[PDB]
Amino acid sequence: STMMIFTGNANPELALKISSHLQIPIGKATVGTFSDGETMVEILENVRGKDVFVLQSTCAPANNNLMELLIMADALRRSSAGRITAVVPYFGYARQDRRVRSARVPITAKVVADMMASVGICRVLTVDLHADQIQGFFYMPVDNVYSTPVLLEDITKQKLNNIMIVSPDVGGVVRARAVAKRLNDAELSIIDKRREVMHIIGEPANKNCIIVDDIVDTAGTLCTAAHELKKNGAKSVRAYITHPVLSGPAVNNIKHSGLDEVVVTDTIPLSAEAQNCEKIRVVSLADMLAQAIKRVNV
Amino acid sequence: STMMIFTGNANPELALKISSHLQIPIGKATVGTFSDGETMVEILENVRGKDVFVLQSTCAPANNNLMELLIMADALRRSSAGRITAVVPYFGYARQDRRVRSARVPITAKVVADMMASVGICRVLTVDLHADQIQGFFYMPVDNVYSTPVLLEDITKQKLNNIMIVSPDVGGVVRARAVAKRLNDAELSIIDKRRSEVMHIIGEPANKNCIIVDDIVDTAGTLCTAAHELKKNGAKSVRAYITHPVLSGPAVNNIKHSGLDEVVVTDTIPLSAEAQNCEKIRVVSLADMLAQAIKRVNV
Ligand SMILES: Nc1ncnc2c1ncn2[C@@H]1O[C@H](COP(=O)(O)OP(=O)(O)O)[C@@H](O)[C@H]1O
Ligand SMILES: Nc1ncnc2c1ncn2[C@@H]1O[C@H](COP(=O)(O)OP(=O)(O)O)[C@@H](O)[C@H]1O
Ligand SMILES: Nc1ncnc2c1ncn2[C@@H]1O[C@H](COP(=O)(O)O)[C@@H](O)[C@H]1O
Ligand SMILES: Nc1ncnc2c1ncn2[C@@H]1O[C@H](COP(=O)(O)O)[C@@H](O)[C@H]1O
Ligand SMILES: O=P(O)(O)OC[C@H]1O[C@H](O)[C@H](O)[C@@H]1O
Ligand SMILES: O=P(O)(O)OC[C@H]1O[C@H](O)[C@H](O)[C@@H]1O
Repeated sequence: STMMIFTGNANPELALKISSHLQIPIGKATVGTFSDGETMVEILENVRGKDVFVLQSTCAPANNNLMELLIMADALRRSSAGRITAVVPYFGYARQDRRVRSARVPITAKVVADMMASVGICRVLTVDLHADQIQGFFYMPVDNVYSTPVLLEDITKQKLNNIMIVSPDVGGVVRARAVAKRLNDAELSIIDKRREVMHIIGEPANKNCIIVDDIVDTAGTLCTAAHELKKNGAKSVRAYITHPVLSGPAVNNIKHSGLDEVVVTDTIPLSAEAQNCEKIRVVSLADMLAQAIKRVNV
Repeated sequence: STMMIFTGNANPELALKISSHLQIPIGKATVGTFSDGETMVEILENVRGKDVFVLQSTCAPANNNLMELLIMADALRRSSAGRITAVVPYFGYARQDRRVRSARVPITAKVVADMMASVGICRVLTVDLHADQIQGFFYMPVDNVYSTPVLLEDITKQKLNNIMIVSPDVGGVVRARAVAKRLNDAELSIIDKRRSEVMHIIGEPANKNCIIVDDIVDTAGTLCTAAHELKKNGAKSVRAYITHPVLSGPAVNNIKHSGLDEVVVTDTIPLSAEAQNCEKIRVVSLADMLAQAIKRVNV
């Protein structure tokens, strides 16, 4: 009623699905570039006093997708939108969230958080934030929704027994345990790479192994984890990973790996090449995100 | 002694020329991308207490070049640089500097100014800012240096008579007059288009060697339509001096097929290979001017 939704160019397919679940159309807006490539925005709706949600992951191309979101917010703010919420299902730059050992590097996730505050965004809604502590980078509320229910429901459809959940690094154990907890408290193993050489903490022999992670980027560790699980007698290996970044050699890595299937969500659209990769399959968070948007709408 | 310079990927050739004039090396820093395209920066020098200058036009790719500048500044700031100056010879997004008739548009130039303040930049140095009033978008000092001395020196080398300076639109008259006044107080004409778009000239260019002056050549529509109108109205020759060679889309081919004798541009923005192959386009360098401006603010 007060709710309006706009989208940039980052993931128009997900925006269309969210709109279908909300039963409200996508608001009209020019979001593109000038001839020279500068980001170009004009809002083509009256937004005064409206509860406005901008649907825009900051996936590749990250800086262009971020600038679209930021200057959409700037345009909406000076046009007197009542509230501006950034729905950023995949939050780019989240891995740059500290200076490891005080290295002379930026904290780009904090730069981005401050950018969003600077243009008058009032809330962030995001999925499986790489570090939930990124909530504290913001004064504004940050709703970090977990993809676990949708990934769990798809795992259930596979009708597997002897399930073992595998964390592919020591940083992903919390997310991996959250899946294992809901599968009759399934077994959990952790991949521990040293020096060069990977070690499995746990016993994968004759197990249907399911690697769980938040991001698949180059898929290098995902595929080396799958090879080592199979070399140690896994009955099968699949992966459930929220955000399909899939940069560089990722699709070829997956194609030539021992993974049965890699299931990802639609926080990031797949390239044409990834859409043609028979091992990759998408499950949707559009319903979950629509429900989250309805919960905050006022 | 206290000065350090770094550069991103926007215009390394200009950065290296400035470095050569200052006789100080470019500081070591990784400026690139992670595999997924996210901007990646690591400063590879001790910068503590140093007077640091980051050389980075925000020309195309504008958002990537801007992000490099911003997170270079963020890295330098957390590394305790003494001062951080953004040397941005071409300031991208300067044309989005108001909401025309309160349209529902961003003021992106102000978004960008606030971005620079937010990462701890202490000063901006820029060339021929599209609107000098953008200085007031900032709390920090903004030094807007004019390219005029370099363009005047080059015009003088041509040894032309019957010179007429031409503003190719009504917003360029202040810049064009500043050149005309300093060029032996030359005559001035103005191109005035009306969507009837029909061209009209204010002034008399017949039999004159006309020199179009402007800040940006982007698609070259303004430039080429002005050059055609001047030739149609009897100009003896037409050339152009335009600071920033954005040169998007069909710009180079438009210039190639125009009647322009020459288009002189600066090196605030690197030329594409196609522009480099266009005999009509010639570059004059602002490396010395920018080096001197950097020396002037160095503490
Ligand atoms: N887009 C990116 N792609 C790959 N690595 C990144 C990216 N952004 C930051 N990083 C790097 O990832 C590292 C931190 O990642 P994170 O998952 O938070 O912890 P860990 O290093 O334990 O995996 C840092 O070295 C950081 O520079
Ligand atoms: N990168 C760009 N390329 C082309 N036009 C732009 C760009 N950025 C902003 N603009 C548009 O140019 C117009 C303002 O330009 P300016 O030269 O200041 O005044 P004028 O409208 O008289 O040309 C605005 O409509 C703005 O939307
Ligand atoms: N003593 C420590 N306590 C907690 N985290 C650490 C420690 N040492 C390194 N790390 C983190 O571990 C990662 C790198 O591991 P390493 O190979 O041990 O340097 C980086 O994310 C560091 O921030
Ligand atoms: N899917 C998930 N991703 C990341 N963290 C989670 C997830 N599920 C639970 N947690 C965290 O795990 C901890 C234990 O909470 P719980 O397991 O829900 O009792 C809390 O800090 C949660 O935030
Ligand atoms: O091996 P890649 O797919 O390139 O990187 C993916 C990892 O990058 C981040 O740490 C995520 O948490 C994943 O574990
Ligand atoms: O005609 P284009 O080359 O695309 O645009 C360049 C013009 O755009 C701006 O007004 C500048 O001041 C120039 O006059």
